[PDB]
Amino acid sequence: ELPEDPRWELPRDRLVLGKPLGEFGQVVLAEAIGLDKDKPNRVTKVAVKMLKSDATEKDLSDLISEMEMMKMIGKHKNIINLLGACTQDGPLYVIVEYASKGNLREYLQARRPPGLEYSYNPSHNPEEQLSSKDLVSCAYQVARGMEYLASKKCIHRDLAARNVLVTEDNVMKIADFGLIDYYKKTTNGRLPVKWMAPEALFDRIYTHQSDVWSFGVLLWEIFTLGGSPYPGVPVEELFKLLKEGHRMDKPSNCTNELYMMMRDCWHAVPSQRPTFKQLVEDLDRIVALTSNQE
Ligand SMILES: CCN(CC)CCCNc1ncc2cc(-c3cc(OC)cc(OC)c3)c(NC(=O)NC(C)(C)C)nc2n1
Repeated sequence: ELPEDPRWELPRDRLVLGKPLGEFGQVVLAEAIGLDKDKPNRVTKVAVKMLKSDATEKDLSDLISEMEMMKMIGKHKNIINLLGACTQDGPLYVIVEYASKGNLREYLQARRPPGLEYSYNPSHNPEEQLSSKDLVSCAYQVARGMEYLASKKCIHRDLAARNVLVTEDNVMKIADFGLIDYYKKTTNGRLPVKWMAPEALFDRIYTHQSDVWSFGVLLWEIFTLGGSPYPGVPVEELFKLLKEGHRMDKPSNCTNELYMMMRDCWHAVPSQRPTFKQLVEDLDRIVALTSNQE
């Protein structure tokens, strides 16, 4: 059984379980009644993490460890925050903030410019549009979340648009910050090794500097509007591209300044990469000078 932490405990009758969000344990959408003591009468839409039917002892241990890690890291606007937990007299439920617009990759792709007669999906026409200032603002918010996590001594190890969630208010929130098959693909069929720093991939050295490399790939994802890094590149060819010092091309509609930022994040020497603190400062300055007119 689990011990009661009254800092986070929410009674079971206060959580109304809803539709599944996905399946790593399962996550469902829910409504929490009286999450805050003012008001005990207000419902808040939340995401709830719980274990699947065939859950092992280590699966439960990992869920507990992730919840424990979130309590220790504390609160920030640009991370998925812990809101509560149902630990007593039933299955463990970990309650976190809800991001109604899904992950950053989905959010960017759904807001791509309309489809033309040469496009894969010519019928694509979103009722939602992103200016150049909006894309730099996304990168600023993610850098801010990462700067906070780094100040808390947290190394993400899988920073990518898939692990950034977007709220109803377009706030970027870093996800899965408190959690190794190189050939294993994601839910969307992409290879996570494509976000890894060379020293993380070849020497298994994970630092804030290796997360900055990943953030460089995340920036390329923002400016390609959810583009796929190295499409058609298998793991062994990726390794060779990295050993050769190859770097991804400059996306179109991306300033020389922002491509230089990407390239700086991808410095071969980890110590020479900008820190998250420098990236937040450079991004804050760039946001203010970036046109929202297109
Ligand atoms: C239905 C609308 N749709 C829009 C396209 C989808 C909206 C999806 N929103 C949404 N919000 C908040 C969520 C929070 C966590 C979440 C993040 C955490 O980080 C710290 C920790 C956590 O537990 C401890 C849960 C989460 N983790 C998942 O593993 N999820 C799947 C299985 C879908 C990949 N998934 C969320 N998903």
